[PDB]
Amino acid sequence: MLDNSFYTAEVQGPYETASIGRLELEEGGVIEDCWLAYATAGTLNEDKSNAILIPTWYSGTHQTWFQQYIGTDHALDPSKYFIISINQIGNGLSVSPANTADDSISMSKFPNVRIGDDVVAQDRLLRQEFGITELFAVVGGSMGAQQTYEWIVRFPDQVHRAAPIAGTAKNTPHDFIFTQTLNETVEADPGFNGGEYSSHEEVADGLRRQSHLWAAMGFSTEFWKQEAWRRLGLESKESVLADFLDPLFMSMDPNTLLNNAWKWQHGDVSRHTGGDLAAALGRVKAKTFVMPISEDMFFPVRDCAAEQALIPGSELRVIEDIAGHLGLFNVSENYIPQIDKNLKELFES
Amino acid sequence: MLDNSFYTAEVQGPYETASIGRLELEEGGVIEDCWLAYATAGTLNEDKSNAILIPTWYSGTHQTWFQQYIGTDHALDPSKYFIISINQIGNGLSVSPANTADDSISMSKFPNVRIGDDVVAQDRLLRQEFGITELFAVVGGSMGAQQTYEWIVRFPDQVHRAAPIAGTAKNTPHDFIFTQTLNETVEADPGFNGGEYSSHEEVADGLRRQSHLWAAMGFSTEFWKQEAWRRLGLESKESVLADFLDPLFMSMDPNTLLNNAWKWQHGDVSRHTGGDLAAALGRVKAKTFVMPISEDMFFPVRDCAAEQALIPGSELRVIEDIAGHLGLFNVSENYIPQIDKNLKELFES
Repeated sequence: MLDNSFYTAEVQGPYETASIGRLELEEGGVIEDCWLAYATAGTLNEDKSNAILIPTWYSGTHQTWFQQYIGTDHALDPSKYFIISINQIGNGLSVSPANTADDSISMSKFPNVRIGDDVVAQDRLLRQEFGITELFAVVGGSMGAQQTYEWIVRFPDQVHRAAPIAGTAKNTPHDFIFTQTLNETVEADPGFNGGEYSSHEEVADGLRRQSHLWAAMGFSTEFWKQEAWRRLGLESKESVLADFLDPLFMSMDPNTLLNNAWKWQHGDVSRHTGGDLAAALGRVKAKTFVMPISEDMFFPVRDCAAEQALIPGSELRVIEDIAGHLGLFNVSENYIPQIDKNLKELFES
Repeated sequence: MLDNSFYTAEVQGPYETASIGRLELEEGGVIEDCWLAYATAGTLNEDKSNAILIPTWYSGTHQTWFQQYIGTDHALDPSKYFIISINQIGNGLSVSPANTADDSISMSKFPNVRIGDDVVAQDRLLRQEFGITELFAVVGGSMGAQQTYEWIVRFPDQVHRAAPIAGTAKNTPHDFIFTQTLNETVEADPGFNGGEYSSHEEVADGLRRQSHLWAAMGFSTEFWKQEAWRRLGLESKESVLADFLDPLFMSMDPNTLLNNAWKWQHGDVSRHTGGDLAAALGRVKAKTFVMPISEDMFFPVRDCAAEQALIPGSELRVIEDIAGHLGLFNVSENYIPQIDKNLKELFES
């Protein structure tokens, strides 16, 4: 069990942690004491029908959602809905390699968690702590979109609306390759010590290298060419890395990243139908708005549009953002307005 | 001076090496004995007017051109033209960090060579060895396209036709960032030893990591999603790396790669006009066919099309290839046919 000031309430914002008990993973592993970290906003109504679930994405928590997406002047209105965000397993806030009390699964002994394991865990938490059996809507970005797809496919009758933003239901081979390069440069750091490091500050070089890898793929060529980072109040291109991206990733836990990266690499909702993705997404009953980002480099529109054509009664709402995938951080002026417009229309139907 | 069987005539094909003497570089450095490696095909006519120059690209030599692009049944016909390919400085075949006899510039002491330095060197070789003062055409890919742009801007009256394939005239900030990640993972290898290694086999891990970085950026999402590597006779996605890309890069010299990577990072033909790219490309007198690859991830059409709109009398001929940038290796069925069609039309006018 390590100490990282980044993974605290003082940084990520207020949140609670409840345990759902023994969780048997699909890959074989077992988490004896599986506890999740969640944050809520708003009041659950009488018949518990205004609940909205928000899964976190890679290298992220609930913080971004509560400080960019959630508000009374937004679609995700805590005045109308009970908005709950549950952190991924091993994401650093929930039960993770570098914070678990269990010695059998501590650090490099932490098991492999699939997206399906998260959704199973989330459903258990929602029932146990709030008695929620149906969700008004499920909204998530990147890996959160993967969990969104898993939710509406695994528990079709438990979700009314879905908003998978910038993410696919079945991971494409290119996504795997890219994610592999992310893991390699981190494992390349000798300070990593095969997952048995004493501090995340020892793997500082590897974390910084991954940061640069995100600068290359997580944005767009036009983002850099037009210097769109200027509206963020940054001086130069190099300042974008050294004063923003690099400090961010260097503050994170390598084991946590590697864990969620694996989860990301094996996202596949077609596991429920023996591989037939068309048959899997055919199960979808929820009203779905597939919302990719226009300039998303590793989650391109064509990939998302292909899946959207398999989801019955769904619509494709492309979000125009020059910042590409990392536009999820709300670094563009017109990003949130587009998000709110589409989500409001989704919440109306 | 090291020994690498990869950088030999037995692998890259037959070639000659001549010295152009003292070469003072723009960055300040000096190469006392500057010798280049070149390969030729065809016969130079009476008035020396059928010469075609082909600069090499990153991590490459003349081999690909002579085994994919050049032939009697191709546009680059050695029956009509004297086709000469001159290897970049420090590319492994020409005077390089790991083959120079000069101790003052050996290995990690090797100076910084710009694209402009290559073109100056190439012009000297062409005059010294063949008395060529004008070129029928200049054709190059990637960094070869950069040298193509430099040629038609620096020596406007010495080039009649130009075919910059999949490359820009002025390096965009995104290209710099991507190239930086390539250099980092190589320098991350402890076996690299700050450029003072005894064998390229010591930096095997870093070279392999760069290979994977190319698999992520050098192709396209559709290339992997449609498994276009099957026509190459490869079994699986993993086989594409382990049995093709990884062995290729692991066979190369780290210092050579780092040198050409720097050169790539500082490609700027607007240096001749104080930064005004529009004014620089305005100097172009040669008939130019800007030919980007449709799915090129880090040399996208929009970037190339922007430059093409500044070159007077030029045309834009986009090459349709799912393989993206690495389509230059002729891994697609319809690649060379497109290349030959456009080049023939260029050679006609």
